[PDB]
Amino acid sequence: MVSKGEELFTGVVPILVELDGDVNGHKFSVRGEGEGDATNGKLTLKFICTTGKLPVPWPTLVTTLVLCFSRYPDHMKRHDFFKSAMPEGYVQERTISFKDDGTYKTRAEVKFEGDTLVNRIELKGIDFKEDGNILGHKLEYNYNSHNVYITADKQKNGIKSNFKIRHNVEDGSVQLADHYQQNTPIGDGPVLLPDNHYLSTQSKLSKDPNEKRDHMVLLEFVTAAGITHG
Repeated sequence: MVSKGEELFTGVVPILVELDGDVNGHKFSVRGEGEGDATNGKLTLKFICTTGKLPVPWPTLVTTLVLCFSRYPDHMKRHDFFKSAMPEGYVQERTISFKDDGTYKTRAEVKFEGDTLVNRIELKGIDFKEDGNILGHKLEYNYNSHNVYITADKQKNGIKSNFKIRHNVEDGSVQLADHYQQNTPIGDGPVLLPDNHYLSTQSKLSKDPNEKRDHMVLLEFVTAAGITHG
């Protein structure tokens, strides 16, 4: 182990996710539960919309709804910022610009509460078009595999990332979601600032046949790569 935080991820860890959202004034909430295992890079989560119908497509919230569960290979352990911030945790902030449509602004705290890894999120969505791909629910219930590049932010004592997500549209087009991300430690403790690398992601979206509430079952594998050795 090369951080104190890394010791908290040697096994399966239960997860709680809480989002409070407002998109074009439509207020909604989501809660998720499941578990993460950073030893194999695997997350399993089930999310419900606690307020009724989700006013945005579930795929648009996948990135917002725990990168501490990324599998960092043995040779890359000194580049794992996310676990190094634990248990105090980190703030994850994004701007998500939907091409030709509105913007999500997010702020999340990811930290241990008890033995649970908690991701608690506020989301504000602005300038969405009523007849767009988002408020119109024109996005396919699926999710493309993606590489996300991680850089150190020495000033903020954390990391930053920009990346584009490609959401398939029912009419065969693609809706781009341009992500700008920064992560900053909550705690005063020392953290690992990484060399340039990327995270390889794969997300499978499904439904619980016994679940009548508006919901998303998520299986996510995230693996770090891109460092030649060390």
